[PDB]
Amino acid sequence: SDVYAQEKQDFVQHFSQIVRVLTEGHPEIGDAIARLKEVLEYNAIGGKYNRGLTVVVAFRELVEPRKQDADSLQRAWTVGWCVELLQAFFLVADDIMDSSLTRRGQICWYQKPGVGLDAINDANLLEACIYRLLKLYCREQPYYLNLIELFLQSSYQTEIGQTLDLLTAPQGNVDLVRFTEKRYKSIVKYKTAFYSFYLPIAAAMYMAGIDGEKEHANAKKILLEMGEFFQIQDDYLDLFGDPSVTGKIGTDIQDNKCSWLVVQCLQRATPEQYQILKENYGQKEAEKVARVKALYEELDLPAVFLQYEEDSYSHIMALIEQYAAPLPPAVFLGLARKIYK
Amino acid sequence: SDVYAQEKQDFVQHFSQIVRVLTEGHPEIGDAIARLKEVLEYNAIGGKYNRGLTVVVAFRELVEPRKQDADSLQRAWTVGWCVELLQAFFLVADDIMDSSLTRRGQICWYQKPGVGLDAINDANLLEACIYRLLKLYCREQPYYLNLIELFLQSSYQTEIGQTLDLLTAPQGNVDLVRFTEKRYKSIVKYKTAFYSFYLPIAAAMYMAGIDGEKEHANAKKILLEMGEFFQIQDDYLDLFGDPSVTGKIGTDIQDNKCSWLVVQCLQRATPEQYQILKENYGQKEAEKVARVKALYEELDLPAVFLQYEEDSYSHIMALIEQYAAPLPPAVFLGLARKIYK
Ligand SMILES: Cc1ccc(-c2cc3c(N[C@@H](Cc4cccc(F)c4)P(=O)(O)O)ncnc3s2)cc1Cl
Ligand SMILES: Cc1ccc(-c2cc3c(N[C@@H](Cc4cccc(F)c4)P(=O)(O)O)ncnc3s2)cc1Cl
Ligand SMILES: [Cl-]
Ligand SMILES: [Cl-]
Ligand SMILES: [Cl-]
Ligand SMILES: [Cl-]
Repeated sequence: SDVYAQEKQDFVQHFSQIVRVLTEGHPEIGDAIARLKEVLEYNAIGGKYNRGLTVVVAFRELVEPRKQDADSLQRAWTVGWCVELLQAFFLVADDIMDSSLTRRGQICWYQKPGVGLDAINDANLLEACIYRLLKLYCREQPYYLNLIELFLQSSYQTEIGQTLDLLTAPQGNVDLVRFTEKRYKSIVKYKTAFYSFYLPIAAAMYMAGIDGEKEHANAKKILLEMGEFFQIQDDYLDLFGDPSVTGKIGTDIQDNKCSWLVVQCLQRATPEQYQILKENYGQKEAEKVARVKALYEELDLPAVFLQYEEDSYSHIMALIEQYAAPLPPAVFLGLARKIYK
Repeated sequence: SDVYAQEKQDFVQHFSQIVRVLTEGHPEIGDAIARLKEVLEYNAIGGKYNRGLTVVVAFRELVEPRKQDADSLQRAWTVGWCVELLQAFFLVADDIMDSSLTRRGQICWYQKPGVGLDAINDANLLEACIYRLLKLYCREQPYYLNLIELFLQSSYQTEIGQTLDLLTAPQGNVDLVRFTEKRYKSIVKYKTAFYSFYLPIAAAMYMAGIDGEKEHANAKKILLEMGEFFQIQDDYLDLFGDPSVTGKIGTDIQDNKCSWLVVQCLQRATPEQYQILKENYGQKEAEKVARVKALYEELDLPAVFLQYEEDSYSHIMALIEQYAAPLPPAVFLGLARKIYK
């Protein structure tokens, strides 16, 4: 808690250097490069950097300390920042698609005067910056191609999950029949879990010389399952999370989201309850949102969640027991600690 | 003309197989994959396939015929289609950013009922498909990493050029002071020339085992210069091209575009003419567009263009003379033939 959040400070320090090298004898693109700088400064800074940091922490846990020279650690910081750029790319584009107003407390980049739909290009640049950074810092390393493929695959999985989410939850289309458990698991796995949990550990593994298919598959089984719980808790806190403790106030119900809650509610609802949901879900009427929350409450979804979090915790510890070796279980336990608070 | 347009038929034939392999034991993403199929069918088909085809023609010219087996030609078709996907990605996103209505004769993908801003994700998928295809067909080839880097770099150059264009030509901002020759050359080089002319020949070169830095630099010098002329002629035809001969009718003036014409007009205009341009450029008033065309005409810009096309043709032939070897000059002359019509 005090040692993990020290490591956070150095992470954010490295950002200036990330930006410097991404923004260098080509005079008349200078103006585009200055715009690239604003995009990076506004969109890559101001999160909690959990994904990026995971690359750094894991790399330190997986390498023998007498192969951790200044250049080694530099590359770990940089590939951490690559994960944060991938995420910035997804967020900027996602906020346009959903018509969001704010992000990380502030006006979404695309809503800023003079940006608008130009944010589409800006997001594309954020994505491109990943591969410039990999080239600049890792091109001579034996894991180079492995990291390129990892990021590309992570992008594809995320885009695919996003497609599935958009089909499943059209804004302005009350359709609870799309909102099944199988479909919810599928969205979370592709859209969130691969890039948030598998990507950063996998990156660290490759940087450490652990490139085995089986080892990667073992780590993935643990990490996708943590990803699933992360999102489910995220859906629960959207509506039941003390809002001064989380940051946010939730709009999942308004937004016709395929949330963990609605899925559970629909497995439990009578025909009558189905209709209260059907009349009220995915509307912005405060009163219509009241009566969904109330339905969820009457059905003891908070209790169902707590039961789920307990079960999920034993399942995760079992998976770690079974699939962590020959990585140190600490690699996985550090992540479990941050999400099963 | 009859032999080049035969080779076009086989190109488009291969498309079905492209789509088949991109759309395969993961049941519950099936719906996303069906959406991927529509995106590909609507946006990758219906151009003239000049960029993709250039990969195939060049590959055939650069390889010894007794290393051109069925698998070899398969990979050339596929990397051709990769160039067409990159272009589909850029077009779909560009039409959103510019608020275009039609493309290749039909309603732009994003303007279609139920798509809208979801087209941002769809465009991202088109981009992703490139690297799936490279992996599926080229992962065992020694040029694999070279092609990945080439496409990534081509994407970055294009995005950068797009940034510069957006800064230079804000819709709803009469600013002729941004519209210099240096800035115009710079936009065309990054936004158009690298991916339209350098990318497909470079791809063919790598597939042929020609990976030399110097050879690539030599080919680039010819190909960027052809790219520049292509765009300049494109700007001329927007306004002076018989519209039944081109396909289109032009909206460069309306659109506050940094066209070759406005740049030239501004090097030639008196203070008085500057004001007619300043009052009339980048407005949708038919009469205001009349009076720009008329200014261009009074300044003999059609004559200036024809002089430019002649000069450009000698310059291109000189560059080919000087920089083509040891590639067959036919590689470059085939391209010159298609654009200096
Ligand atoms: C690998 C990894 C990737 C992402 C995270 C994240 C944690 C987190 C986050 N953590 C909160 C707790 C939390 C919020 C939502 C779901 C959850 F499981 C835990 P906090 O400890 O910042 O108050 N809040 C918002 N977004 C994220 S993303 C954590 C990890 Cl270990
Ligand atoms: C490598 C390469 C890449 C792109 C092309 C293109 C030709 C072309 C194109 N060609 C017309 C001619 C033309 C149009 C605009 C500029 C120009 F130089 C030539 P056509 O022969 O289809 O009537 N029209 C619209 N877009 C494109 S893109 C041609 C080549 Cl050789
Ligand atoms: Cl080193
Ligand atoms: Cl997977
Ligand atoms: Cl073979
Ligand atoms: Cl270059």
